[PDB]
Amino acid sequence: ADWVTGKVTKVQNWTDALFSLTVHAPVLPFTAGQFTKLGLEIRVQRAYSYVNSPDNPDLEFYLVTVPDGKLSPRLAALKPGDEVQVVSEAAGFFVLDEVPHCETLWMLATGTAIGPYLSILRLGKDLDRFKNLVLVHAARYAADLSYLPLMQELEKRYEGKLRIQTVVSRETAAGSLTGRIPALIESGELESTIGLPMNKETSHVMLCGNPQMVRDTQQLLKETRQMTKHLRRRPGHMTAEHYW
Ligand SMILES: Cc1cc2nc3c(=O)[nH]c(=O)nc-3n(C[C@H](O)[C@H](O)[C@H](O)COP(=O)(O)OP(=O)(O)OC[C@H]3O[C@@H](n4cnc5c(N)ncnc54)[C@H](O)[C@@H]3O)c2cc1C
Repeated sequence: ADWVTGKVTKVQNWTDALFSLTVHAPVLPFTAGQFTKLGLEIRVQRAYSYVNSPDNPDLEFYLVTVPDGKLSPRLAALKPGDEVQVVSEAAGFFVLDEVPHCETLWMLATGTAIGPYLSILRLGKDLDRFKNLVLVHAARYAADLSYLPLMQELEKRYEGKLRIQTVVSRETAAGSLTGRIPALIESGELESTIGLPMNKETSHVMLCGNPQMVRDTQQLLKETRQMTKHLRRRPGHMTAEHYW
């Protein structure tokens, strides 16, 4: 991996813990859904999904400060003009190309894991093959839904093809379902609220983020919907990308 020097052009502090960085670095083109590594000499490096469309040079990263973590608190300290090292070649297969044909593509993410979906929907290529697109972002509190405004513009842009839903687990917030993704699927509430069923006949489900959410959802979908982990060598219905 060859590292290049990037400059933070903008810092978006959504909450005390959530922030997005916009970086100009001479990186190579990537496929929406992919990730690169960011690093600081403390060289400590971590993977971060691109949030920007691959066609937009303002690289965007959505992060959360992990208090006891080594790199996140340092990136949280960066100010515009500061340098950060970035791997120029992207990696990752959490991309449309690896997604089978299906009538409804479900994109579920917890916390900062919504980034890859946003890159994909912002670029907006190769989506004609899906009749319905569903984007679900789950967080603890409503204040944590940093990209709700973007999701709303995207929904308008897609003229009904894309349905968006936010889920919050610790409060009641107008506009969101209260709960955890696995529970809402099981109770039929997610599908009822979104207006589309999630089954092996019509759907592919993309899961990204907290590994517990991913594992729980995958186990529930396997047991109750007979859905399976998708592999190149064994096509299925679920694609996952854990952030830890
Ligand atoms: C493919 C991939 C893409 C990722 N993309 C992003 C991204 O865009 N944004 C981002 O915020 N993180 C992302 N991560 C997570 C990331 O690389 C880091 O682990 C991170 O920011 C925390 O690093 P640290 O050095 O602060 O923590 P570490 O000292 O390395 O400690 C990590 C611990 O912090 C917790 N943790 C790790 N990541 C998170 C997270 N996203 N949310 C809540 N808790 C976390 C976990 O419990 C993990 O056990 C990604 C990881 C992978 C594998």
